[PDB]
Amino acid sequence: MLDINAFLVEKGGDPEIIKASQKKRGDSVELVDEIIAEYKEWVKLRFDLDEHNKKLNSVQKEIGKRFKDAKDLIAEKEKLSNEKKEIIEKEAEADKNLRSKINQVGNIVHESVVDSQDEENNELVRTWTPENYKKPEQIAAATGAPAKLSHHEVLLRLDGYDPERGVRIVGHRGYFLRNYGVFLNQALINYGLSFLSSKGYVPLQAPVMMNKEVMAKTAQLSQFDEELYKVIDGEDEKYLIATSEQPISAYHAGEWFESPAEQLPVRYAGYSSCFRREAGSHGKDAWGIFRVHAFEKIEQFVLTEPEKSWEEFDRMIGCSEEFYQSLGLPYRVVGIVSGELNNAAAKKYDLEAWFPFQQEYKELVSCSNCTDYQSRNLEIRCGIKKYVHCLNSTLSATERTICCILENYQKEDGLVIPEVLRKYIPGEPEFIPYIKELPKN
Amino acid sequence: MLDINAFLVEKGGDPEIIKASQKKRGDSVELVDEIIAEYKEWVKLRFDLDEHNKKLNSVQKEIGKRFKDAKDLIAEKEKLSNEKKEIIEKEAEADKNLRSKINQVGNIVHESVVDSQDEENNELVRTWTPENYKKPEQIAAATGAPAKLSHHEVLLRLDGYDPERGVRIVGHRGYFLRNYGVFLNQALINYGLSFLSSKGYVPLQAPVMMNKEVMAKTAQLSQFDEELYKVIDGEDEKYLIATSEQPISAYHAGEWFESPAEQLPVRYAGYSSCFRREAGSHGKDAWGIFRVHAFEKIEQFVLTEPEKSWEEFDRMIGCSEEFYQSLGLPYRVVGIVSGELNNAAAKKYDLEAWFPFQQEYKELVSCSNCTDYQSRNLEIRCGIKKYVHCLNSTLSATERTICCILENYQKEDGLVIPEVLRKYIPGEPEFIPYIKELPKN
Ligand SMILES: Nc1ncnc2c1ncn2[C@@H]1O[C@H](COS(=O)(=O)NC(=O)[C@@H](N)CO)[C@@H](O)[C@H]1O
Ligand SMILES: Nc1ncnc2c1ncn2[C@@H]1O[C@H](COS(=O)(=O)NC(=O)[C@@H](N)CO)[C@@H](O)[C@H]1O
Ligand SMILES: Nc1ncnc2c1ncn2[C@@H]1O[C@H](COS(=O)(=O)NC(=O)[C@@H](N)CO)[C@@H](O)[C@H]1O
Ligand SMILES: Nc1ncnc2c1ncn2[C@@H]1O[C@H](COS(=O)(=O)NC(=O)[C@@H](N)CO)[C@@H](O)[C@H]1O
Ligand SMILES: [Mg+2]
Ligand SMILES: [Mg+2]
Ligand SMILES: [Mg+2]
Ligand SMILES: [Mg+2]
Repeated sequence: MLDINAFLVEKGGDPEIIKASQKKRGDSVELVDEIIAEYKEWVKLRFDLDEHNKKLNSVQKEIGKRFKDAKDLIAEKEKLSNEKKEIIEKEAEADKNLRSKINQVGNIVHESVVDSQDEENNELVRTWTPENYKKPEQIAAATGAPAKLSHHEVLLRLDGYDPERGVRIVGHRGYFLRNYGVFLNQALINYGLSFLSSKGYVPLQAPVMMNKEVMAKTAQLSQFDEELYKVIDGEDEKYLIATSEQPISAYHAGEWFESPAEQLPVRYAGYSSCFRREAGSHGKDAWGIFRVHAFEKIEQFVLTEPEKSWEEFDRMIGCSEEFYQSLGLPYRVVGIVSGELNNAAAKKYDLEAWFPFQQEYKELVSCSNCTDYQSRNLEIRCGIKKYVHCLNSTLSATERTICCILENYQKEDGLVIPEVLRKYIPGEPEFIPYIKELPKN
Repeated sequence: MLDINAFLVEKGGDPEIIKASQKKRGDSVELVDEIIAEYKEWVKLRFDLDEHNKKLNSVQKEIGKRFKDAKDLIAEKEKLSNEKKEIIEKEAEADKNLRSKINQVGNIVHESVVDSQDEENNELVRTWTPENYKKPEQIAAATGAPAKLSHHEVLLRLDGYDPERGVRIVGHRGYFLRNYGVFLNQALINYGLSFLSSKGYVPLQAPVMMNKEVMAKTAQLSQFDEELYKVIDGEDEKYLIATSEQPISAYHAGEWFESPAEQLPVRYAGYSSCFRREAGSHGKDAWGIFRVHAFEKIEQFVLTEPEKSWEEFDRMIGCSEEFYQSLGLPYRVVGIVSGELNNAAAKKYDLEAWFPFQQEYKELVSCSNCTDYQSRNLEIRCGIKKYVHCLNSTLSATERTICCILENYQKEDGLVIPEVLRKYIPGEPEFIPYIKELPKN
């Protein structure tokens, strides 16, 4: 969340900036005034508590002297004490409601972000096409072949996954990966780790379960509602993670980078499976492994000094671009409109790759600067309270990245294996043949 | 479960064999007599239902004729019908209780299994040591160095995992893998897949969630009690899998290998994460990644003709032995006593590898022939009811396999990388240095 003092003009903050941000977000502007009011009530209670302590100390110090009368001093002590009890209770309630309200306020939207609720207004930041690919159309970028099949059709013809047995065993969107489906997924995981490791990222495999209290410090309420699976463990509960961002953001909770010039930035190549209920996503992207309930993801997670996060943000999206360029996948980078930012993000870029069968750009990567919104909550201090900035960016959500590869590397008789992945696959195949026909053809 | 007819002498079965097996298992022998009694009650009801149908048909066929009187035929129809209703209800209840009882009976213990409740009596099947390793002692097998550190100490000195941040974020046994911890885990996963794929196994990545009704057909009750995590999905529930054995065993549920000579055996190299509450395991193996709540495992899963399963069982444990030999890890293979077999297993071998710091053999692999116990429940038919046999065997539970490597590949200044894994790790290191000191030293 934002610092309390950010709401307080008298403390150096600017509530106006916060209201403007709320407006850009399409979120409550009223929250800001309410937060300010409750803060003043809290301060009043704190002063009153202070005064009662002063009176109490004065009174019991008098009782000591008249200990030589003194049922009146006692009568007042009991009075002041009873009042103090009440004040103590109100203060704690006020602090609670104040923090609850502040928790609802999204991070300050960066001035460079387009103010809109309509993704049609996403900023077109950059476009990239591979060599020998004239323009985005219904043509597999890597092979030049007609993009005749969708990703799920390609994967079926390759005998690379099993949605039918998947659905019977797990329910909707359930799947097994098979044969080269497994090998390609592993290839992306290992290439991704190797790729980031070469750039100084530390490989970090995160647990996929988190304690509720920790999850609550890094995920917003809406995620608990329609995103996260709850785990029952005897009499206890945990959550399954939606992204390694969650546990890795808490990795340095309560720690202090007290010599940041030498200690930061810290860069993690996160790897985990990810689990999402997709509770608001019915029917959309029904077949294939494009949108599923469980998937693997190589994540960039970085902590930097507050003064260096914006440069790091550029470095991180640049890292993902280089990764997709290395796979020969056409893409565009877009600046997400204010109305589509989650609470933690001050700025977000998505990399959307070209799917030639769909003939559409589809999101493969989100890259966010969350400044100190999460680190304040997790108490991750920086230097000299000053907190580190946290940024996160997809490197590769592997099953969805496979979908993009499938459409762009297809040809008449099968699938060309992207050159950079070959060394990660037994036999280092350059090409794998279609094994099955589609029922429809 | 076993076939109903197995309990019925008149149907060609031998209840005596089943009672002897129950006794070997240390399980209820009474169950068998009860199952036989309830079957007879069920048969009685079936005959009575049959007779009522005959009478009813006779009666309503008379009512048709007197339709030319006839309130007596009607009075009897209503009588017979009311009786039939009751019989129908009793029959269904009997069938239910009969199957419930049969479900409690473990598979027939193979005659070659030692009859005992005490693992001290496990059969010592085979022992193996690598080259230049005289005998199992407190010496790292691969390097000849003193086995000075436990697996968790080695992993800590390598900065290869983080149990402290793991515990804070997930709770007891929680961990992150870091740096070469991640690379070694991936190395084992990919080597294992490549290894089995070269032997004709089909790589199959299983989903880690299963519908309750399907899980119930392959897991025994005790697993639901202290092993499986339940998942909350809105108003629905699923289970997390304890092993890819579970979903892969259900992969061919309701299918029919009608030309088994050509269609079987079918061999899967299963890969998944695995989740276990270890609810009955408090404090034991407290530190390290030897016994954890989440781990990866490459699994052998095979379906064969009933007449070929015993030969396949030998092939499968042989495959695992070859795998550990290739890693240079000393081990023994033991025939598990009858009293330690789960319900599905007719026979089980464990491969237990030498941990030189612990100076003990520790289980890394279980290999089981479950004959047709699971396939009967999942309706996986074979030829010409005749069901396939199912077998399963660990190839590598990767985190625990890492523990064995750590103790056996340690030397004074760090860890030698097993030769076969080198190609799976960026830089193909032959050795990685200790990075941190232990607090205690
Ligand atoms: N037809 C293909 N077969 C295999 N890999 C391909 C194919 N097309 C593109 N790629 C992969 O995608 C990457 C980007 O390809 S590219 O944009 O066309 N450029 C190049 O190929 C060269 N600039 C470098 O190889 C390549 O390095 C290659 O690994
Ligand atoms: N339900 C899903 N199925 C398959 N892939 C998904 C699913 N949801 C998200 N992804 C993939 O994972 C990527 C990152 O997810 S995200 O929600 O957008 N952002 C994050 O999780 C951040 N931690 C950055 O990775 C998406 O861009 C998409 O490529
Ligand atoms: N000191 C070591 N360094 C790296 N790898 C080792 C070491 N010791 C054993 N291994 C691995 O474990 C395997 C089995 O080793 S062995 O039993 O001693 N036998 C041999 O090394 C030879 N028979 C084949 O290399 C070897 O193939 C090797 O890959
Ligand atoms: N809690 C755990 N933590 C780490 N590894 C475990 C844990 N439980 C089991 N394993 C590893 O997984 C292996 C197989 O597990 S098993 O329960 O014995 N058997 C199975 O699951 C069978 N499907 C065969 O693999 C064990 O031999 C052990 O090496
Ligand atoms: Mg928002
Ligand atoms: Mg996104
Ligand atoms: Mg038993
Ligand atoms: Mg076992």
